[PDB]
Amino acid sequence: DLSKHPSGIVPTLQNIVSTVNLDCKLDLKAIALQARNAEYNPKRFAAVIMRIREPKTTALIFASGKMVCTGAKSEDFSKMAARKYARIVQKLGFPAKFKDFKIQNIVGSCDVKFPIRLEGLAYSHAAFSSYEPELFPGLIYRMKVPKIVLLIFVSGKIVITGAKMRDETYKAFENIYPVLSEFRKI
DNA sequence: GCTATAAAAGGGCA
DNA sequence: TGCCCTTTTATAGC
Repeated sequence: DLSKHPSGIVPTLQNIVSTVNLDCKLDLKAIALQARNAEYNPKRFAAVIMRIREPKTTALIFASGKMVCTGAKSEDFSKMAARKYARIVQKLGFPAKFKDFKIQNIVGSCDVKFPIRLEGLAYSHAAFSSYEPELFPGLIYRMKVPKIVLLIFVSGKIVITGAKMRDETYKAFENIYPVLSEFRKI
């Protein structure tokens, strides 16, 4: 679909983090006792860690009724999964609602299929680049428009994070594509 | 398994 | 007051 993706490449979404407000105070101890699919070491982290198989995700349930859903491959799957946790808490006897569901971060990745001269890229876009190969092999490109972070590897493989809307993921990628080509490694 | 990246939630502690 | 922690995921190196 070249009209939307002129590069002819569409980043595949890998992880969605969403949050929602169950709207009631929760008893984390009771929940970890009753819950089966739930983990809870208050000493290590203040939340019950619960997981479901479909959509395969992990939820962090807090005493406040606030919740973080993680691991889904799309926004709808993220909402669905958050909804499943809500019913699990409702059925544990808590009046869980579903308030202010919000997608907080979308992670995508794609492959341009040509290698990149990272040091060159880093040198010419130094105001956005951060590249210490001896520490981490990818170059961190913090794009300003949209405010997105791309991890660029010499392999031609790229990771795009920090999006709240999938179109930001798509645009950051289309924005970086002519740049990747400019620094293709021959 | 562990360098790095985004993001949310909240308890502890300096 | 504010950071670290915990969780997820692609990527690639030690």
